[PDB]
Amino acid sequence: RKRFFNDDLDTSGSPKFQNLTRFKKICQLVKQWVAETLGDGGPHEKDVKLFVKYLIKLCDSNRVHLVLHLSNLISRELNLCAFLNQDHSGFQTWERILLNDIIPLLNRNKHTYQTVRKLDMDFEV
Amino acid sequence: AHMEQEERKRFFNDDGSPKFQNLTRFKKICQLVKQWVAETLGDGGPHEKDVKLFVKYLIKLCDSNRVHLVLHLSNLISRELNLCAFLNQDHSGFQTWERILLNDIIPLLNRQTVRKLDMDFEV
Amino acid sequence: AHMEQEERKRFFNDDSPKFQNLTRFKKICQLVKQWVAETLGDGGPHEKDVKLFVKYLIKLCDSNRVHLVLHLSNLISRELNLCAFLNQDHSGFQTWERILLNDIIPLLNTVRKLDMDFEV
Amino acid sequence: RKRFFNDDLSPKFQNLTRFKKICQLVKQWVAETLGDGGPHEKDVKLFVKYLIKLCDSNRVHLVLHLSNLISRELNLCAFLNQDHSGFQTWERILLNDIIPLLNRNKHTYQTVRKLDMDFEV
Repeated sequence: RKRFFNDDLDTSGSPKFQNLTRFKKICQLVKQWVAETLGDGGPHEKDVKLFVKYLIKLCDSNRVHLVLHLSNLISRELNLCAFLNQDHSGFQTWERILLNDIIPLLNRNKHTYQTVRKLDMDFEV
Repeated sequence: AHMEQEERKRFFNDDGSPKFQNLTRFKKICQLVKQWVAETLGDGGPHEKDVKLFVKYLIKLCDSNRVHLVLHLSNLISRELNLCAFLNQDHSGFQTWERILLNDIIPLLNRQTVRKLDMDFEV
Repeated sequence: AHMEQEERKRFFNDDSPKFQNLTRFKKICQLVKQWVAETLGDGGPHEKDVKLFVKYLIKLCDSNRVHLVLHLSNLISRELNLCAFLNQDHSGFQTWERILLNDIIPLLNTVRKLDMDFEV
Repeated sequence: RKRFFNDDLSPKFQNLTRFKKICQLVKQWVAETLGDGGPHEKDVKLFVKYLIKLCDSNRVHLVLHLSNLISRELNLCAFLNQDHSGFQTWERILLNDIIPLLNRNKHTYQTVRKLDMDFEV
């Protein structure tokens, strides 16, 4: 399985992905990745890991809404099952990755701190 | 503390793909949610009874293995808020809708799939 | 979209700085504390009541009484610890929390200092 | 001027973990330095670094409590001696070094969305 992304472009304003800063260009690249790997049965494990690292930078820079948009972008592209070939069940494989590697990052960071106040108090007593 | 009468704007009525407001076509559900957000930002936010109805519908989508539809509606609401940010408008309604998005809607996304079963028929 | 009539609980009346005909800050603090504690169980306070309270906090700011806003801020914050500790009222917590973090705390960013200068 | 804190060591402060002990230490610090004209600037810097750890661990409400604790202790001007105007000096520190940390981190992201869009066009 070939690599679609270059690991050396990202360090390991909005964070860069694969040397791109414009969000529409990032989205366009992600669209290509999904579309070209469905026919191989899904993406390379390392490209997923590299993309997750970018998504986590988004989460930690108060840009969860950009993770949300990219997630739905990938999700909607998987509606193309009647148009694109898939070997090794690429559509199922991408949907697993979406549900297991990507979507769970939407709740990595909380935006309410009731559990934090509780944890500190439980540790205080 | 005392009781007061007031008139308030409501977008929804108190009374397989679950329906929302007696709508079956998801594109019609989407256009209805879009105008709900766009028209209530200027009010300072939506009516809590309308949010509760909408959240109940999202939970049904989750329970029906349609998380991808919740994801789409989540992003639909989010991009309506980008109109506020860009034009530097409606800060009160933005903040209320933002809290709904981040605390009431998005947590459902992490609370087999319906497409997967169709995907397995590979032709 | 349509108009509906309802009954809603209001904690304040629409008619140094006074709040709700109160001059003693201890009685103002007592009142705010009751307001948070009672409305937490409702899912949050009435936006008209928040507006009245915020304009009062503005008057404190505009009169160099930032330290009173800071005190009321923490008072509200510690009411929310009761929710956290007893894991209750999650809706009213989140609404009050947003008010604290977005409507109140931003106001914070020497009426005593003038009196401090008289050292005896 | 003497150092009240030890540079060599929820986030911990000065090897303390329970929040009431941290509050107790801060209360002592304020109270014992008022008579010196205010704290040592390096102790302020070390305390600021602890407050920033609180802010970045979603504990601004603990920054809020400590801020109000220091603020309220400055009401003690009729009871404690001060040289170099220690009460004024602490109040400046409160208003300039401590309280502005309460708004270091935003909890609404309208400006983030605007920034990204303005960068996009």
